[PDB]
Amino acid sequence: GAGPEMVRGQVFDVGPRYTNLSYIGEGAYGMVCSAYDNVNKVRVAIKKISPFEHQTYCQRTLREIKILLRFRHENIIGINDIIRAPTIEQMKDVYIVQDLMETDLYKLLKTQHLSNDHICYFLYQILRGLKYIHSANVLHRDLKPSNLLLNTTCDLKICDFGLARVADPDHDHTGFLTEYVATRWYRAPEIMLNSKGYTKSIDIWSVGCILAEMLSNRPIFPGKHYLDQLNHILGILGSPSQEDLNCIINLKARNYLLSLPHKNKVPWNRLFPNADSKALDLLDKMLTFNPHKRIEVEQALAHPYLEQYYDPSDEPIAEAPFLDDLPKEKLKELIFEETARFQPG
Ligand SMILES: Clc1cnc(NC2CCOCC2)nc1
Repeated sequence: GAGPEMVRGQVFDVGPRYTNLSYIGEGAYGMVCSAYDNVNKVRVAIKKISPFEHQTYCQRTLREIKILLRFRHENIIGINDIIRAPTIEQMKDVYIVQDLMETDLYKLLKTQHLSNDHICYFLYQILRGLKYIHSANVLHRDLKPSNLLLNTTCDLKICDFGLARVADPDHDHTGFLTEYVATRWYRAPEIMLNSKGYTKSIDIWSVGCILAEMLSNRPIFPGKHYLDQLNHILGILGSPSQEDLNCIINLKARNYLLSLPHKNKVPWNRLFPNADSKALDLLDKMLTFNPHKRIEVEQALAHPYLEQYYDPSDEPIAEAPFLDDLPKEKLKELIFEETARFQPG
């Protein structure tokens, strides 16, 4: 006879399939552990989610689950199993079981110099995974080093689809300084000026920032607050061109930009003196101020920097491309419904 597993004062109720737990860290809405899987005879990662009291937590849990269960791709984390109570009434927590990865790119960048061959391979795998995501008409919207998982042979998987959305470019426009959720350092400049982050170009900017960070082990645009992020971006890209300003029709955003003293572009080869010149050409194209001129994922894959890996026949797309007002009680039923396939029976 035996009760639920405990780890650091919290119930971590995954057994009897999952045993031999070790703490990893804190996730979004709960604890992250590794565990031995007695069926497949491997250690696995498990995240405990407790979203049911809040509609926003519910929405994000459901999004992640629905997207990750639909998606199947070598460069996208899957869901192996989901543990929850057998009834809606007894269900307080949801545990998501995923492949156990050695590390993530955030941790790796804090401790390891990357060879040019490693940067190339990591960038390739990011864009290969992103090709799939974008082909499903989905935007990840929070791409950053801690959302890129790596195994001991440097295979890379994109994780955390909690902020993802279906692309909606005809409703992308908004006013100046409109609040935004995704991680500050990886936000494209247009977020602060006139964009809701509903186009694919939002994700390309983030990947551009990740590439820059792989080159120097330091975030390229480490802003400390909302409009400081734009200060950092303009400080390297320089003042936007007249043509690029003309595409910002909103007057508050345009006039803000016009009010600033002239800033020169900082050449990439001066910021990154050891970088491969083809890597810097692709970086320039991913960190293009004007999101209409920014390179797309499939163009990025075809760039000469990635020529050793590029193979469109081995860069699959989604077979089946793809909640704001639904309250938390209905979202519980949808989460209960979406996780039913993992139950006994
Ligand atoms: Cl879904 C998932 C989450 N984390 C891991 N692993 C950790 C190991 C410690 O470094 C950070 C990543 N694997 C899978």
